[PDB]
Amino acid sequence: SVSIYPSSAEVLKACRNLSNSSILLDKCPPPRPPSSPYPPLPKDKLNPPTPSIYLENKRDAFFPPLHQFCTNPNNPVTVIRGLAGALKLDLGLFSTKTLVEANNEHMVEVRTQLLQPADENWDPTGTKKIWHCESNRSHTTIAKYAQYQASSFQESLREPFKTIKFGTNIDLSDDKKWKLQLHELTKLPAFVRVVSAGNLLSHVGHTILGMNTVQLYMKVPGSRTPGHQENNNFCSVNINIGPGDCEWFVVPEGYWGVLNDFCEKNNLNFLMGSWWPNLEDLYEANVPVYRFIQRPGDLVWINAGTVHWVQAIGWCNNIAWNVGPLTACQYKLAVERYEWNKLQSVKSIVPMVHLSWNMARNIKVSDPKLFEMIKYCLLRTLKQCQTLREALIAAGKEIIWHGRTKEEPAHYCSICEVEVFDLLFVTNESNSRKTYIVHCQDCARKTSGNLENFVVLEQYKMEDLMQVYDQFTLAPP
Ligand SMILES: O=C(O)c1ccc(O)c2ncccc12
Ligand SMILES: [Mn+2]
Ligand SMILES: [Zn+2]
Repeated sequence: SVSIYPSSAEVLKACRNLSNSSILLDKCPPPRPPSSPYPPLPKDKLNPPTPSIYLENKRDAFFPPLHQFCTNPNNPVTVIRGLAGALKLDLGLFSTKTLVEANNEHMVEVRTQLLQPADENWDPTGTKKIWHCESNRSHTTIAKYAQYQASSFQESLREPFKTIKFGTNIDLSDDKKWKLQLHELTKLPAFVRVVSAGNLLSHVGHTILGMNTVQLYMKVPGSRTPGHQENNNFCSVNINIGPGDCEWFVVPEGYWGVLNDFCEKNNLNFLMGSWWPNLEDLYEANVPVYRFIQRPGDLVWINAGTVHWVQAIGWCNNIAWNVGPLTACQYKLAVERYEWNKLQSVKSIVPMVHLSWNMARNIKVSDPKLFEMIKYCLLRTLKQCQTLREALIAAGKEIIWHGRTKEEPAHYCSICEVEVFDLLFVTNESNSRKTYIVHCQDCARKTSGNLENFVVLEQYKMEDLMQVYDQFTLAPP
């Protein structure tokens, strides 16, 4: 166990001395979208079968190799067949009828869409296949969406596209409204649980809605979730409640640069836009597509960075959340997309700096590659904080001890939405109002070169950070 990182004292001494030798190369290669993977795949390998686990007994679910099979980078997606039945999960707790009985006034975000044929997406005139996926936002209650979902089923029983409505992003975070639902999910094995010691998102220290909390989706046939990677490339878990089936389309992480280019050529934003890929385009470009059906009770594991899009075939509900395996692969993909998001001016829903410092306090990391990635992160941010701190003092500006409360979330810049760690810039008016509306350093200087209109709040004792950094060391196996 040879340590390759400077001590916190050494970092601090190097930040004071403004001649000397360097600690590290501050410059760093900026992120970019990858080129199409090498080696390329021939046409006969562009429709690969889906990695599948066939569960029969509760015991099968707790088999340790299941974990490694799902996180294997070579498996972009895994369908765990018969999960609900092997664990005797009561999916009825998530039926529309049960949900209405429990919280009939609960909010539902509604996406109004066009009912498209099979795997295709046509412009609204039925004239040509396009990538843009019309999906307009409104809001309703569980009671009113339940009513639509049920009558929709009745019209079909009886006997230029039809408009449909998709009930999405239903917040199941409140354990006093959903106690029975959330308790049922504690029956799952650790590696897919919402909360776990082995789940990086359980170390964020606060709620990230829909990632470390459960979301529900209420669907009618044709309800589409457009193409996306998960927030900061975290893995995802999804269970179909039924009674109908869902159809999944999946592209390996390695190809997201190719899909980003398809989005740009089609005048769409990869990260933030609404797009449904044309499968003939993907085929022509040698992009492999995993396509499969998720039945009621089947669990779908979306591996880190997997590009995917989904549509209901029948009437069904789904539940979903994110997990973060404690692996070098997952941490690396999360930090890369954290960096890419900054370049793109897209908010990182997972505050990777805040989270890395929490990981360093709480987790004994025994894998060298993961450990080095985390400590490198601590080093870069520790150095950034002490460098900023020095420049402020040397400029006469004062640093107000602000501290932070139990579970205080990470703060972001109200202008560019970057994470702002440790040193917060707020205007004097937002200071007194205790709206504490945070800016990053760059956005503050844009409105006040000398920071006259700004106070600087400090969240952590530098000595606290220096100690967490020095006590984060490679754990024994
Ligand atoms: O509609 C779904 O079942 C779904 C499946 C997989 C996902 O990653 C989602 N992300 C956001 C909203 C819905 C979904
Ligand atoms: Mn998703
Ligand atoms: Zn900013």
